[PDB]
Amino acid sequence: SAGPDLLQALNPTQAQAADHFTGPALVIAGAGSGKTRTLIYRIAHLIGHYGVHPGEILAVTFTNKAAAEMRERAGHLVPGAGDLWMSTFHSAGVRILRTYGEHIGLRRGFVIYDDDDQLDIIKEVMGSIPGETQPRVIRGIIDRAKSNLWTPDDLDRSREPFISGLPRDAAAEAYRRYEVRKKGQNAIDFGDLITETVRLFKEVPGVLDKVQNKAKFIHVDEYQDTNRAQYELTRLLASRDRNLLVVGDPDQSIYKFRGADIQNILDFQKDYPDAKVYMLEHNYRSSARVLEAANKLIENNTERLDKTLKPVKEAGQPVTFHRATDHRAEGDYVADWLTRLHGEGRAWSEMAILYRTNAQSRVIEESLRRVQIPARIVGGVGFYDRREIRDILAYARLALNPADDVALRRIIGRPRRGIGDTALQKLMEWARTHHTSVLTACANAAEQNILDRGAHKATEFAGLMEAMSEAADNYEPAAFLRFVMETSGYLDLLRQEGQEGQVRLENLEELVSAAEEWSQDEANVGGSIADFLDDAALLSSVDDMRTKAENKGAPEDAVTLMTLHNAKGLEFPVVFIVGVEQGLLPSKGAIAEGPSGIEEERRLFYVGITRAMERLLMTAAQNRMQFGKTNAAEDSAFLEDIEGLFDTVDPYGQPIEY
Amino acid sequence: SAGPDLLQALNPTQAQAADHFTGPALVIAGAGSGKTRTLIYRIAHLIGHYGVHPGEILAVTFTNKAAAEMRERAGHLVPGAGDLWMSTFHSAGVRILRTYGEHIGLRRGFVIYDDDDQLDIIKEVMGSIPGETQPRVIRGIIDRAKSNLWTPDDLDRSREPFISGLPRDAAAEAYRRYEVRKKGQNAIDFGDLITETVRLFKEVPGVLDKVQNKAKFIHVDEYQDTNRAQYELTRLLASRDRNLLVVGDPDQSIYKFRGADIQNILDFQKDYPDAKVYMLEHNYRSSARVLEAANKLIENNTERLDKTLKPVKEAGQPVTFHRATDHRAEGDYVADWLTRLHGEGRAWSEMAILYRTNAQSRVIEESLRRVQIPARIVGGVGFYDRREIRDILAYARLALNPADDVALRRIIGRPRRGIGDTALQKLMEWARTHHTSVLTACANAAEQNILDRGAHKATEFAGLMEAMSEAADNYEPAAFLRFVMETSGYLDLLRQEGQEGQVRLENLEELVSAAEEWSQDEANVGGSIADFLDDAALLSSVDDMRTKAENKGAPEDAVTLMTLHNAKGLEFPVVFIVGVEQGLLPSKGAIAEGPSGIEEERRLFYVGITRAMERLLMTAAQNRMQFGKTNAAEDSAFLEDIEGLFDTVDPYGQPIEY
DNA sequence: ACGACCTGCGAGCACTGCTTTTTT
DNA sequence: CAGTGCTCGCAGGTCGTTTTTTT
Ligand SMILES: Nc1ncnc2c1ncn2[C@@H]1O[C@H](COP(=O)(O)OP(=O)(O)NP(=O)(O)O)[C@@H](O)[C@H]1O
Ligand SMILES: Nc1ncnc2c1ncn2[C@@H]1O[C@H](COP(=O)(O)OP(=O)(O)NP(=O)(O)O)[C@@H](O)[C@H]1O
Ligand SMILES: [Mg+2]
Ligand SMILES: [Mg+2]
Ligand code: NA
Ligand code: NA
Repeated sequence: SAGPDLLQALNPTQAQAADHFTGPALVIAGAGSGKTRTLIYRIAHLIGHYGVHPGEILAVTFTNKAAAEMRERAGHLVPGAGDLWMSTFHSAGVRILRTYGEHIGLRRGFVIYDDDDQLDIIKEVMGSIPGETQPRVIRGIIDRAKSNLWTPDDLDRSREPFISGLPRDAAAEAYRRYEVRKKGQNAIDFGDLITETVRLFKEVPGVLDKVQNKAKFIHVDEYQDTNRAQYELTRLLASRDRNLLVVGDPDQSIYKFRGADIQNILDFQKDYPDAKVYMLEHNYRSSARVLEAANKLIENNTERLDKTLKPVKEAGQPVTFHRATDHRAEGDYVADWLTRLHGEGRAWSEMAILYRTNAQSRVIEESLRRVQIPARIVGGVGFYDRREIRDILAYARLALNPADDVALRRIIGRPRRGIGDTALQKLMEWARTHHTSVLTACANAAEQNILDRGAHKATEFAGLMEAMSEAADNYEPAAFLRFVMETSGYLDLLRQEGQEGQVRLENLEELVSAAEEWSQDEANVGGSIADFLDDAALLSSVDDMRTKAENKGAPEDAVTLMTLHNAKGLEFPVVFIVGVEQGLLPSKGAIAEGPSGIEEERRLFYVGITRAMERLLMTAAQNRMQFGKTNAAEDSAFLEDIEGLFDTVDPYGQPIEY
Repeated sequence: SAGPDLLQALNPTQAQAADHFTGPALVIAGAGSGKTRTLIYRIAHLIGHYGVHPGEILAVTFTNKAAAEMRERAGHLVPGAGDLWMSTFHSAGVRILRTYGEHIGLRRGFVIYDDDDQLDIIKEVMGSIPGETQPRVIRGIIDRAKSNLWTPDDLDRSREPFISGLPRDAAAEAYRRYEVRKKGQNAIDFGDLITETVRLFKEVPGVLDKVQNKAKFIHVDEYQDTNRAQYELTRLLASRDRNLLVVGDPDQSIYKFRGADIQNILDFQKDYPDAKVYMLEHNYRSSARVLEAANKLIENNTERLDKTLKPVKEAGQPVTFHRATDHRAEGDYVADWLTRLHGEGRAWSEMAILYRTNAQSRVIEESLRRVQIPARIVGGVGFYDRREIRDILAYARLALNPADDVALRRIIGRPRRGIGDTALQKLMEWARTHHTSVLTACANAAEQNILDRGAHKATEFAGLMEAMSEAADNYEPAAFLRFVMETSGYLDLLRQEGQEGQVRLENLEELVSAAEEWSQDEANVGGSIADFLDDAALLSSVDDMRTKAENKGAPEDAVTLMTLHNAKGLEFPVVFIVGVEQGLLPSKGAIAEGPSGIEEERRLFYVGITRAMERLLMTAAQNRMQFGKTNAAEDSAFLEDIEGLFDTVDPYGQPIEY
């Protein structure tokens, strides 16, 4: 449509980035400087002005929510936004592998494991190894290796003779045996979503070429929190036409603990020596006051690229800090002030509370509840992570794929029905010699070489299952989930122990209703049940299917509660950062890691601060409760860093020193 | 109504007996001589001629069937038969005790034990005693003692130092402890029906006097097979007005094995020296031929009152014997011959088959079934004795009487439901210290001493029971038995194991239909369900509630199959006596007792023979199978006794001597 | 606080012997 | 046929570890 007018909506530098077009380009700019805004315009300009087809554009965001929100804002500038490919790296790996996984041994209908699934496999494999040792420790090494794009052999030659507390080679062994067992189940994990796609593109160059036709102009936001495997994925993708534009801010890199590699963004002009580089200097988000506090804070980190971050707004309402006697007084001080400011005109949805750890939510929730301030909890106890839901989702996995063993393992027991704690072991070894088909072991229980005591109990389960499978061979997702819930015998259990079980079956109802809202959605026209489970498996804390599911019964236009980490990318007129304490911000872990630990936490704190547009209120306590015990608390060292740049305050409005 | 005409319907001697009136009278006559006929006429004559009120007459028969049949025949002769009191001794014991048992500590709603109930009590009591030994051996000593009218102390002074194989004093102890336990349950047994009534009449002379107004003219049939307890009951009853007429034949005394005392009848005039004695000399039942065989047979017994038994009919068809190679050939020979005679004109219901033991019925049944000759089995597997029935009747006992422990014990685990085997025990001692009520223990399980690990299971049973008790507090027996069968969970068990279970639930349906037919009867107008259980408890082999229930689906006008014992009193134009073998008739038991054993068996055989009116066919085998093995068979010694008086015969018509 | 471990109870399934003398 | 013995399934209890952050 000739595009949106750049120089109308952007400053000249933003506008020249948005006008970039072909070849590698790197956009590097401090917080609140309009990196994401420039991205949105760039996408509309490629289409409007350079006549790029939407179905040739890929934009990779940190969360699907962030991608939905970009897409929409792009539709306001230019037609055809519906056709843009926009998602996380992991969501793209699903889409690529679902389409092309058969070129590298992934049979169609492969299953995507969750963390509980990974432990079934681990416990199963670790027995014979020189590895006491907790299955989850092993799981942590494997995830991290995959983020690093390491094979087991690679891990054998890794730097440290000890990983967590394990011998390097025992760890590699574990990983290696987990790998065989996981492939024997036609299954893959979260990190495989990235590593397998990379393997696909290297092994099958004609496949890379086909995908490059849809990913001809590549955009990647949050490039600072990219890992080696995502790095390598992006390289392969761009390798042909080299239309790669990345955007990020090294001061806001807060995922090293999980694999993020800040050198991806700092080496970009080395890896693409023909890149254009655009640097935004002006923050548009924040009051000049919160900004000065931000800049003086981040100047304490060392080895950082010094970049200009200059204010455009005036120095607004001053920044404040409050130390409460108690975390409970913190509670009340937050809860009280929400009102005052509401009373003065700011809507609930323009205010947020940020905390270092999810444990700190509980007290805050109750403090707003008491005063009935509506609350919206992001990233709390995940709804697709509850036992009830995964149990039903397991029944669903097993129905589509009768050869899925870890699914069986999880629900053969619940409800109880002649579960062979002894018997299952026997069906398990029986299956391996015959071949790993465990569900078939149950059907062949009465007829073949048998397990004596409860042969029939197996058969009945085999028949219960085929009825589900026949009900999945066609017959609708939301109602198929009713089929499973009813006939499995799951509901009548929860009703007969319906005390906390009513709480549990109340959630099972939501599942059907989610499966329903999803079915009746725009993008899911003719969507399979497999498709539903795919989406449910890939949700971020900030995604709709999660926030709605978990805040059901809450109004929108509520106060938002989340971690400092989930705040990445967002912005609010009013921000409360709570628990600014040595031991929390920075965490004890980061303290124990030395300067490089502290520097990560400082970035985290810097993110928190630069979330606020009009007012920032930080608080701390002198005492706080851990799991059952109360200990004295100290201010964060980070407050020392920004002394002189905020006012200390008592429960009421006014001045205190410190 | 002026009565029936005696001299029209009876010979002069019979008529003068039928005309007796006041004071003791003894009628003593051989088989087929019209003792029972005279009794029937005498009853009508007391009413018609002497103006005795029916409600003043008592006639004690050996079975309720025999009493129904007398009553009816009396109704043809005189109005007011409906009001006569006619029954067995044991049935009269129930009526007397139900009315007056509270005068001797029997609280209303006392329960009548069956043989399974007795064993519950036995096993419970014999633990501590110098008694290995089977609970049923003890049970047999107790029953015998009661028939003798012995107390435990009496048994301590009894003749033999060994009873069965027990020391005399351990047996008396057993009996003595059984007694306490049985009374602690407000319960009584079958023999108590006679001994407690006797105790009632001795302890409470005003009660005897009230009953004597209904039993003013007493009649007793089969007086030869009365035991001492019955002997003493009759004496008490007659002690005031002394209008006692007894009828019997010592040649047909066949119950010594159970207590019968032949001296009751032989001493009647020592006991009533002012008695009149009537003796019938003429048999009216039998062909002169079967009669000569009977007489020559009985003449072998010694020390018997030698009385005239002269024929009135002509020497009809000759009596025959057949030896068959097999019991199977016996089967076929009986089966084949039933038809011949059927073909010649005899109806099925004019023919019967008599065997020493109930085991012999199986082969016979099948032989008639093969040739589809309709069969009616008397005294086979008792219908009110099957497990399913006593289970439901136990539920019913418990509903009426929540304090019945034996009932509880039997069904607390039918169906299963936290049948605390260990819990029961813990439930049992709980109740002992607090007090007998075991059902309360189950209700008090959540509360109090806390029978744990399944507390609720007990409570739910206590609740299931109150619902039955509430449903027995009012409502209909036939539909209350539905209530029990449904809600107990009994039916859905038998349906879920409905294989031989369908055979078992088919029977449960008959129960409701019996319960119903009984309700809709003439005498049970406004009948309690307690009343129903009373009647079911007191059936003889020959009684309607039993034969109908056990031959359901069979036509009437069928061939009758029963033991020689159950033939007492009856008559048939055609009689087959099978298995006339040494070891059977006489039994090994009788053989081992010496001449007094042989003499009892000879009486038994004499009864069999004098059942036949027109034709008697006896058979024996050379081989026979017991339970597994097959052994050689030998003719009965009794055939030697009657040689010259029957024809030996081939499977066809005529002679094969031997 | 959370599951991953233990003690003990219920019950189903099999192994094993006189069932058969007669029954109010 | 029943009375008895062996082994298996499942609950109601106990204990130590929880989280640092999460695509
Ligand atoms: N040229 C501009 N004119 C007006 N508002 C702007 C301009 N550039 C950025 N903004 C606003 O500044 C705020 C932050 O922009 P955003 O594009 O979210 O910055 P970012 O660099 O992408 N923020 P962060 O991801 O947290 O480092 C938004 O509310 C934008 O609307
Ligand atoms: N005076 C009679 N006239 C005709 N038939 C008679 C006469 N007396 C007896 N009977 C018949 O003979 C058969 C036997 O009579 P019953 O009154 O049954 O004898 P009982 O002495 O009571 N028999 P039992 O009990 O087996 O020793 C019946 O069929 C009677 O009808
Ligand atoms: Mg941004
Ligand atoms: Mg008679
Ligand atoms: Na595209
Ligand atoms: Na009477």
